[PDB]
Amino acid sequence: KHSISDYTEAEFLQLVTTICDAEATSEEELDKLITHFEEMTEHPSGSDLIYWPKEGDDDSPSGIVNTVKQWRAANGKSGFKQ
Repeated sequence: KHSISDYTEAEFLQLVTTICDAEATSEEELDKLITHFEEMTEHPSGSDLIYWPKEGDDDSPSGIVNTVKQWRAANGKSGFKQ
């Protein structure tokens, strides 16, 4: 559970799908999925990507996983397992 490279896309999407469902996490659980998410993604927007998106950014789970997938490949950092 160490870097995004230990995620499959399908897996990391489930992570992002849980994050974006209030109802699905207690707050102490959320705190830690959100910290995780930032750490995996090493995106400089951290949780902004999820809660404070630029207008016309696709802020659905798959859309957050997309912009992540893309930023990372664009920056020659590693991608998912598979």
